[PDB]
Amino acid sequence: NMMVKFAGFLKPLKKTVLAIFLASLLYTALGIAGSFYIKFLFDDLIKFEKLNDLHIISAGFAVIFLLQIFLNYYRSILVTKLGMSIDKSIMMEYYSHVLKLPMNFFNSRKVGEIISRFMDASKIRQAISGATLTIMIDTIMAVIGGILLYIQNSSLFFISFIIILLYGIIVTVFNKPIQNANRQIMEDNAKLTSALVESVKGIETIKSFGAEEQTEKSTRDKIETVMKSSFKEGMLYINLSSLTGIVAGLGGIVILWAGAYNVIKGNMSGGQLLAFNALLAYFLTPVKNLIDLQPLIQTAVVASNRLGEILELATEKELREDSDDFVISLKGDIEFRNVDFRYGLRKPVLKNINLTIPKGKTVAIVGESGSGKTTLAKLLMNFYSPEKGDILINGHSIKNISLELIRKKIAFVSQDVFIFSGTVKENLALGNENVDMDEIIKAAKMANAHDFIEKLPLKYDTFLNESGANLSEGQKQRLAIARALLKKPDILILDEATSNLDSITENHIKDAIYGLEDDVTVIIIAHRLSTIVNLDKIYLLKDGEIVESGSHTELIALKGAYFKMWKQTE
Amino acid sequence: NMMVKFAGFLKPLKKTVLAIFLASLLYTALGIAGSFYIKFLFDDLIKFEKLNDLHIISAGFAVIFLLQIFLNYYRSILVTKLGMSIDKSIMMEYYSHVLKLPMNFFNSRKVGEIISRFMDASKIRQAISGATLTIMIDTIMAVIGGILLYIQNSSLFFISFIIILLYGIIVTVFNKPIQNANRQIMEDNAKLTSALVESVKGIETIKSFGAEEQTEKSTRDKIETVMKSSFKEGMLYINLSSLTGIVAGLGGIVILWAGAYNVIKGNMSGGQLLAFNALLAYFLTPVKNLIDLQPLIQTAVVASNRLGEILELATEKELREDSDDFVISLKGDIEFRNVDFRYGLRKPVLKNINLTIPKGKTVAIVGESGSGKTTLAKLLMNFYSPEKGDILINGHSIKNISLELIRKKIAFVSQDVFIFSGTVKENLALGNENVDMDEIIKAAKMANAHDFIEKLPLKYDTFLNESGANLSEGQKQRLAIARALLKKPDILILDEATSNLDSITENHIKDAIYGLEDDVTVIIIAHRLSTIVNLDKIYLLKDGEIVESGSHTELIALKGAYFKMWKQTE
Ligand SMILES: Nc1ncnc2c1ncn2[C@@H]1O[C@H](COP(=O)(O)OP(=O)(O)O)[C@@H](O)[C@H]1O
Ligand SMILES: Nc1ncnc2c1ncn2[C@@H]1O[C@H](COP(=O)(O)OP(=O)(O)O)[C@@H](O)[C@H]1O
Ligand SMILES: [Mg+2]
Ligand SMILES: [Mg+2]
Repeated sequence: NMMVKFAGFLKPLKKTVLAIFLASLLYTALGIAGSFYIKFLFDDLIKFEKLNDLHIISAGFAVIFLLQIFLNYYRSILVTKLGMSIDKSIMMEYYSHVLKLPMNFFNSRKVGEIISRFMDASKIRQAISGATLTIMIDTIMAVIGGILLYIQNSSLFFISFIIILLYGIIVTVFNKPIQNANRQIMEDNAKLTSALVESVKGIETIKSFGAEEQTEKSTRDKIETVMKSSFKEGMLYINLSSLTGIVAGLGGIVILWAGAYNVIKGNMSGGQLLAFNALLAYFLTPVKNLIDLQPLIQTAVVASNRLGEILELATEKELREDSDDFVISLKGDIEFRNVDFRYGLRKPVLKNINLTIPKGKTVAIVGESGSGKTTLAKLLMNFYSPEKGDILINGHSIKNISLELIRKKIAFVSQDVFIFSGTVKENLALGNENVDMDEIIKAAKMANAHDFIEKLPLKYDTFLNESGANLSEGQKQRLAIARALLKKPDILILDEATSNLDSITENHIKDAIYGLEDDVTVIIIAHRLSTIVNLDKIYLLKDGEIVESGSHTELIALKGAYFKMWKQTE
Repeated sequence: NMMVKFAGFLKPLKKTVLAIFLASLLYTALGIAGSFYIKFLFDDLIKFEKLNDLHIISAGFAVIFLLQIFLNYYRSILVTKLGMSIDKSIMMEYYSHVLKLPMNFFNSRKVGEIISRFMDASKIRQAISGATLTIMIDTIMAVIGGILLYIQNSSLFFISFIIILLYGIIVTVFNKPIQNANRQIMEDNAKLTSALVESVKGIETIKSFGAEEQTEKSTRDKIETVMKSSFKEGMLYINLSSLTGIVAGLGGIVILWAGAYNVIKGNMSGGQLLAFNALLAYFLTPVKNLIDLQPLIQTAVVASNRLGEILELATEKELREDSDDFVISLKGDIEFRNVDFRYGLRKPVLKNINLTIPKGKTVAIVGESGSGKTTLAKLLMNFYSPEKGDILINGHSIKNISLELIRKKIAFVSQDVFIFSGTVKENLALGNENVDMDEIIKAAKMANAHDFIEKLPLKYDTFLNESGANLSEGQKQRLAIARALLKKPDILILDEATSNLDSITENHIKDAIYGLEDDVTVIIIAHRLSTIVNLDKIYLLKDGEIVESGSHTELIALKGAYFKMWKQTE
């Protein structure tokens, strides 16, 4: 899974990989050659009292070490570049995938959890970094060191092998619980982050009710739990570090003891013993360094696994059934047939809805709060799929239509309006892009928005903050209408789009609505019944079920729920 | 400033530090014996071929090393405990302070930057992180190892001194740009995470308009900027590590060269040279290991500075003047006297407000969207201070009253209702640690919310997820009204709280308001304009000016702007 993903990123880049591998051979060879300095020092130069040869040999070994450092520098640069490319690919893929998940995923999870999942990729960046990724390369290169040590002294070789076996045993034994603890601490920190975002969002309410002390007391338990998980995870490192330190240091003492015994037995002389001890830094220290990074590597593995959970979720388009290519325009009659829907496993929201919106007409959806009108709009726009029944457009199931066409021919003006940080030109031309300014200004004029935008500085270029508060509530709601009309939708849905506008702007928008292009279906969802008295048909929702349908004239003519609503409200 | 905070948190733990210092002191003393071990190996045992002495001495030094490991383990446990305590103290202090910050702070800065600073405080956790402090502890005691080096030899000690000087020079020279690069990368990452948060928040609109690629492209650009900064930091680290490797390796080889020259001259025995070389692991290796972890303290320093940037900001209470203690009840005449307010030198939102609310009456403020009604309400609750004029309650300036009293006797029902994750009982009792169950049920019945609470699976215990996604808008408004009523305030402000309610619930609410103690002033900010006919006084707000004021019949008789609105909306 993730292993295949990493391999795929490495397929295009081979020259760097070949150079990285080949440069490591020179580095290890130079280090091995430079190890013998102490042997040459304690067998010939010191014993025979040679001075000039001492200087020459020292200069040569210093030169060798300089070349070794230069090779290490080159390899480090290449490794850093490779790791950066891989990290960029990983982050880009994760974001591109998370932006295409179904809506129920966003409903189920919280913002903080998704944020924490994303930014945990920084842990992966640390592991793939050049300084770390060098260490494993040395571990693969330790085979040459092992062969050389076996060639030097066979008896001493079966003393470092045992050390590596002990290292591996410790590594597995602490590999399991360390992974468990890192997963636990990541989950706990994700829980902490989510409650912090909620605290920031509702800062106004918290301040108004004086609940700062209560909120910080609530955050204690999450901070305390994070500290407990860290401390429990802390001792797993100390135990690992101490057990490794037992093997590493005591292994050196044992090796020195065995070498002294061999020298006393007249086997290899002291110089070869010192050479063996020094050369051991290219067979054990690379392994010892790698084991010391197991805490950091385990963190990256858990972070990647957590990212893997999201990437395994099927996208919105993947779930969709094969799309019929014979449909290009959503022109016709929108029909609901026994549609039932429930937000998860709770009580049903819509119960046996049967609708028939005539082609190129304006219809109305009215009802009390929480009666499923916005849910009907979302179902028509296919954010959620109906549990039972189907939605037909011109006699064709909405399931058998490409998702892009549905989301491009249908415009939504939600109950709220979301404004992205950028110029007003960018916000108006969201998604469409590459559109003539003549079209944008025409849409803004059509929505009675060209005036207030003209007064503010920079015209269609002023900067807007995240959910720009410098724009009034009515101003933002005018942008959404202009944005919807900008795409020339085939079906227009207005969800409380006339709630914060004066009579003049409402009349202007109505006049624009009655004459966009003709034969365009317009669905208006509103609570003020007075504004909706001049439409073709009106549907009344009563707790997820239509009760009476028709125009305004006959709906008041027959006495019922609509008549009571009209009389009470006016 | 920050370093003083660290010192203040170690004052209680006097005994713990002493144990770490004493245990650390014996650690280095036990660890020095390895040098004497190699000296004895290559000076006496090998030369004279003693076997039993070899075995005995090897066992003794193995025991010495075991004691050293045990002391290191105990010290590491203590260090981890201390680090966890300090970390917890710092992080909670920051969270509390950021919760106490003024309101205008949250308007300028997006949530993304704040959360980014919060979770970049994790690098301080990664920096202390137990074992890291042991390296500084060894470094500060590397002096005692160094002192005997001068006794053992002079020239080699001077060469090691030169090595230390080169370390220090390199550390400073690369210290400065490392801080620069770390600050740059943190800023870029904060921008990236803010963009991600903004993208996730408006996922519905992005999907509706098909703006996935544009958001994806912007995120790609932000990621590229982040990783360009990261690449610069990586090259800086590579250069640092390569220079440190040069100096360390040349230092080791020069130690060997000078020691060999001394041995040839007969200054010291070869065993003494080996002891000196192996003892450098307690004078230089602690220093080099500390320098290797420079990209862990500089990152921590930058993170701490970024947190202190927020911590230096004055809290809401600090900016307030000497609060009068003789005011306990916010009952009287609310008067606005030439109040002028602007949202950060942008434009005059309210100009010369001259308003007076009679004591214990119900007064409604009406106007077009963006006129500044919510701004008036927020001004009355000291979220912002007017740049000109003053607000008086019973003849006393509002800025001269205690902040806690102001926000405890004034209830605000915002246009958007915020529901915190948890039980319904928790949300209804926000701000009050506990009052009673009779009061809560009375308020819920008063606000007509008790009926739909009972229908829930767990009455007053149902778990509301995030922002009450399982609750309708009307239900959320009813909960907010009940929560405001439960406070039992002196001034009640309704900011279009009746927009989503139906006829019967609104009638119940308005009957409940009339049932108050006749001393609770009620301010009703409404947009419907038909919910005002039965109110004491009406203020018409236009372009931040009170143009018309009076009773409903009086205002209609005036045939002014209010009359136009009344005849247009009805
Ligand atoms: N994400 C969700 N999770 C659970 N329930 C939901 C969700 N969205 C809507 N509902 C339920 O659907 C019903 C109708 O909601 P909605 O259509 O948004 O408001 P309205 O009916 O006023 O347009 C509400 O009672 C609400 O409880
Ligand atoms: N946080 C803010 N930052 C900048 N400008 C703001 C902010 N909040 C409101 N404004 C501006 O001040 C005015 C206040 O209008 P507002 O009180 O929201 O009207 P209403 O009371 O009808 O909602 C708006 O025109 C808006 O542009
Ligand atoms: Mg709705
Ligand atoms: Mg308002």
